[PDB]
Amino acid sequence: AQSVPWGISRVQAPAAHNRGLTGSGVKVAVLDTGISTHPDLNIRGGASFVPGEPSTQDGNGHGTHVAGTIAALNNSIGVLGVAPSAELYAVKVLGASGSGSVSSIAQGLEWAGNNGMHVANLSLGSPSPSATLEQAVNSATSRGVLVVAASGNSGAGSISYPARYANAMAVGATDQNNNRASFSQYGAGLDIVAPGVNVQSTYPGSTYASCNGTSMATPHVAGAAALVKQKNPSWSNVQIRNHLKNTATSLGSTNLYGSGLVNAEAATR
Ligand SMILES: *Cc1ccc(-c2ccc(C)cn2)nc1
Ligand SMILES: [Ca+2]
Repeated sequence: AQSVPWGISRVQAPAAHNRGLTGSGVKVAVLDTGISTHPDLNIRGGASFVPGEPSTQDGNGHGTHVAGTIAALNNSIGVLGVAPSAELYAVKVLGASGSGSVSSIAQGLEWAGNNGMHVANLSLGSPSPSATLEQAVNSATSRGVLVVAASGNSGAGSISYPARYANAMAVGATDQNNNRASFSQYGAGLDIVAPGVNVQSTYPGSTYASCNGTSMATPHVAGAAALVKQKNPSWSNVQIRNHLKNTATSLGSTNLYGSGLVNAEAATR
């Protein structure tokens, strides 16, 4: 039996699916701890930039969880992603510890721009800027990648890098009441929000687990971007980002929420 995590319903992905929009033909890179083989995921390819972890399999869990929110398969098992037919790529930039470097992350972004990715999900960040990372965000953007990044979990009224950069789409987290999750960073540069509390997704060991974080919000938006791209194949990264923002539901505060709650039904109408 398959069940639909609450956040998938909250972003109105099933309405898009009913219109035949699933993310088919859209390439989405998950720049994370890897993605493990799982019966509810279809991993097309990828690369590792973590020395000593030459495989793209996930030794942490976080990247597999993020991947399932984007693209868990629509079938009779497990869960269901926002964009269940997205073409998923495992771009390992963080090790099994959950840590990486700005160089590794930059290499993953360069890979995304050299391999035709439409969307890159970066459920990662840090309070400090990085020239290395910024250059790579800008380069990937110039190659047509929509970079979607988590605002961070410190609870502060400023957001992490790379989400803070103009060429990243910064995603904060909401709860079941459509309030900002207490940990979700907000403020200048925040673009949009999505569910990030009690998010069930795929997890290594061929199982499922629930997590909290702006890391869980981000892939809802990455998946929504893939739905928009399937509907509008000619559109650029900027056009997709703008349309997601323009069709988001206001949550009553730009400071806190950016454009508001992503809405895949309104974005694919
Ligand atoms: C510091 C830290 C620890 C754990 C995580 C995490 C693990 C697993 C899942 C599903 C979500 N988040 N993030 C940051
Ligand atoms: Ca499934």
